[PDB]
Amino acid sequence: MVLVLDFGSQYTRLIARRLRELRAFSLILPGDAPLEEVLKHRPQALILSGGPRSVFDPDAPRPDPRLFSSGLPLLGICYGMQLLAQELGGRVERAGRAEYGKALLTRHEGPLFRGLEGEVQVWMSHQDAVTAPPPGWRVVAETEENPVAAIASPDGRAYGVQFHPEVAHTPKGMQILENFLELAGVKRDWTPEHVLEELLREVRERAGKDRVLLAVSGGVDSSTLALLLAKAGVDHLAVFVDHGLLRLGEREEVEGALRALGVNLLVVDAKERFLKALKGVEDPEEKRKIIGREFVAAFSQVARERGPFRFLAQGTLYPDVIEGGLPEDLEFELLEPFRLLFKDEVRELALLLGLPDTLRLRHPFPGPGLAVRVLGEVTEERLEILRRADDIFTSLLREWGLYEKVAQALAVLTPVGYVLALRAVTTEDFMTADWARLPLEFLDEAARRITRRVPEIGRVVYDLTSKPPATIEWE
Amino acid sequence: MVLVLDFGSQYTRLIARRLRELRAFSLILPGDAPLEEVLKHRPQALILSGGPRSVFDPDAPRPDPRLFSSGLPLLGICYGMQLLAQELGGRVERAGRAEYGKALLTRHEGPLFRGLEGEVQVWMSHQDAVTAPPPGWRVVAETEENPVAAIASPDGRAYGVQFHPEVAHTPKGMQILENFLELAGVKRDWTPEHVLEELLREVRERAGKDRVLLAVSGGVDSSTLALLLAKAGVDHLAVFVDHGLLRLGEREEVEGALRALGVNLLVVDAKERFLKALKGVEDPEEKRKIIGREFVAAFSQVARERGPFRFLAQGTLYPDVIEFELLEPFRLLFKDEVRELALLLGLPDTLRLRHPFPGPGLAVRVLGEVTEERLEILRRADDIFTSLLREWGLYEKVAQALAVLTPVGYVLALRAVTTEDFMTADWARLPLEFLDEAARRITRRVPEIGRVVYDLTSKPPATIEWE
Ligand SMILES: O=c1[nH]c(=O)c2[nH+]cn([C@@H]3O[C@H](COP(=O)(O)O)[C@@H](O)[C@H]3O)c2[nH]1
Ligand SMILES: O=c1[nH]c(=O)c2[nH+]cn([C@@H]3O[C@H](COP(=O)(O)O)[C@@H](O)[C@H]3O)c2[nH]1
Repeated sequence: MVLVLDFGSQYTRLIARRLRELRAFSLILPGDAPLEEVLKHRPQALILSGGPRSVFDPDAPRPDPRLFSSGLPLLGICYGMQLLAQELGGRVERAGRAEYGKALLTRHEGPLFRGLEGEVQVWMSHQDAVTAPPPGWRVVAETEENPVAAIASPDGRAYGVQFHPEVAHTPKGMQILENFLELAGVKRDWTPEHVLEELLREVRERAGKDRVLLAVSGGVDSSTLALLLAKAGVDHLAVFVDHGLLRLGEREEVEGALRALGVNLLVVDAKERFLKALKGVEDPEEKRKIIGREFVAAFSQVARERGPFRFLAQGTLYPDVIEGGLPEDLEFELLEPFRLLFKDEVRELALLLGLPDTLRLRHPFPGPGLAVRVLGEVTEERLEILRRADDIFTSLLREWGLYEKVAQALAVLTPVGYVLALRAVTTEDFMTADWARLPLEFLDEAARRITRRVPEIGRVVYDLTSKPPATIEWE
Repeated sequence: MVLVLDFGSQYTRLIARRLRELRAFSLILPGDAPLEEVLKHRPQALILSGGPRSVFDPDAPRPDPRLFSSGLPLLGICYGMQLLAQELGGRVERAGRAEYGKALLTRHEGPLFRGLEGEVQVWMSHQDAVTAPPPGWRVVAETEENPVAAIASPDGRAYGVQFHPEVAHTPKGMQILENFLELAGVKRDWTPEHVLEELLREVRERAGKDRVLLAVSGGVDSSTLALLLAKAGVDHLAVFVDHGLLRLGEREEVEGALRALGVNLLVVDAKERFLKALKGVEDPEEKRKIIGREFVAAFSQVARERGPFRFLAQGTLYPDVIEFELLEPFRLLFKDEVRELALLLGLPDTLRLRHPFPGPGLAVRVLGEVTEERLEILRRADDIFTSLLREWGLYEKVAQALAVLTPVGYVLALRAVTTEDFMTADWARLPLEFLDEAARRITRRVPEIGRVVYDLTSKPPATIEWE
């Protein structure tokens, strides 16, 4: 268990994910947290993230002084390296500006850097500088502008880096993090079989003879949660609400696979209800309000009729922890087996649970579905048009091997006569995303087939906007 | 002057243009024209185009038999090669279906294939087929499935080809047409100075000392016309009607260059008129109608307030051909040829190499009703797109670029195409890195634009403009 002490860096979650990609469990904890707190979990190592403020800024978070006196192997990143320096007898001074930049390490030596030969580009932090490492420590790295890009204690237990190894701009950062783990002798217990073993155990003990209620959307999160309950053999009822806003053929694909795998599934046909409720509504916020409201209604009705249900399982993920509404009279005990996992780790568990690639590798799709993909009132005719265009887009992407090369793809119908907007992005965290640069020949093919097979569509465009400044969905 | 006999081919205008590119004047005439009409222009050579209907089709166009016994060098293309066959003893039979196809000539010999070595890809017509050439002719070309790709007369003055040498899909087609002109001994009098001289003379005589009124829009066409009049010492009143729907700084660039060149220019401020007249209107149709009505009103008023004007000069072009006396000195030219004259008339590249811009201007580029605010948003986005295109050296690599403002809050659609004739058009495959730069610069510098989009639609099925 490696502890990530968060000092505000926008890459903190990233640090935690990289550790797991190196088969080490990672947990995040605010930087300024009592020593008893950071230790109560038995950290095998510690990592001090960076932060947007200078170590000179009084508002900037400070760790527990005792922290540096625990004997725990530790790595300091940017702000973290500077904290480590001044807090131990080294000298840090103001310099540069709070910004990043690519830089080549003109010197990189010692165990922290093995495997890294040739050019070693790093994503340097330009805010301040340690000009003197703690007395007795070694400067194991430099760039042209900074004679001290990394430091290490004489016993090889603590290290500091003036750059971000968890970021893509430091292509060899993973190896550096891997060297650190190897150095701190961190056990690599974070494997999928280990996770599965634990979750089944837990879910069985907790659920007991009782029955679990769960909502299923088609997404891989809830699907894997369903498979978990079934495989664990706990009594449960998975509820799939067909709001009639799903992609072409989605309901059948989902119901067929989950049932074949053994989940007690109940499909609710609420298409008419949702469409009715959505009549004349353009405001995307209102659409979501209405969708959320119709959904909690049909779901509660099911819970009551098929009840009682002692537990309500949810697919809460670690990102949710680190930051609809059921009727008050409906009381449930929460079962959240994935609360310490990242989305991709659940996709891995799905593999061990027997979920087929058809569903295990599909892209995320929103709760309000196609309703947020028609700019304007949602009508049955508009959905029929968007469903068709969307289907053709997804199929071409799969045909040309491009589907697995984007994090998400979608089509948006814009009434004029219709203009269809194709949209695909690349992202890890869905919180910053770049427009996907699909081949021009592919875009031409997608546009010709759409206007060809869906004559109501008179023009096709491709969204060139990243996030920031724009959202992934158009509304 | 080479004559093109039109038998219906969608590539007929292309044939005419290629010849000009080969410095030979060219004119088009219906394929079923009287021999007398065909010969009054004293053509040095004739070219029979292709056509959609079979030579067996009774309603299909027929030439004047005598035309084949006129002693003039001729080239029959597809449907044209068929006529050439049957009308002279050869045999032509039904085959395949009216469609085209790329094919390699398995053999190509003769002065018609002079210089076309290596492989020769042609765009073959699959509608019927010459199975036997006229007696005495030589099948100087073949393909895999078709033994008679091209035929040549024994006198080496007539030729037929089962492919379209005028289309890009026949890469070396221009060389074949060049070889035929050489054979035909065609003189190359189609040069810019000859055109300018001829045009200065005419304009001068036709107008004499009367008053000729012409409208300048900003387009290289109107501008060149204005410069032609001035250069010819003709008395004119160039009228530039600023409807307030132009591109950033367009008016200042046009009046400054035209005045500096000697054009008697009068710019009319009608910004308000057009703006007020367009309030609340969204129908693309109405906009154009409204804009047109307002322009005439504005133009008519100056025609009177400063009349009388015997002549009304217009920049009518050949493709067009294909209380006022009209003076159209360009009706036999293509736009590109007018750009060439504009060079000789000393027009600066800044206005001489600009992409076309519609009369309704930005009014047809606002998906919805036009307003001053929306216009300002669009004008700044449009400006940025143009500038980036010029900076990257892409502006000259596309036939037209434009931006459409879609009120949603605004989504902006970038749109560029490549075209020969604006009557077909492909969406321009701009570099991905470039579109990224364009999208970021726009949302950054024009905050009201929250999303930038790129149009992937060709013509057909869609129009170049969004309305
Ligand atoms: O379950 C959902 N209900 C919603 O209302 C919703 N809105 C956006 N999304 C998804 O979240 C990610 C980010 O989309 P945005 O950049 O537009 O916020 C993308 O993956 C979106 O598909 C939703 N998911
Ligand atoms: O003078 C003009 N007045 C107009 O109303 C107009 N509408 C379209 N265009 C131009 O004509 C070409 C083809 O545009 P479309 O494929 O949308 O018809 C393109 O070059 C268009 O810019 C216009 N020019």
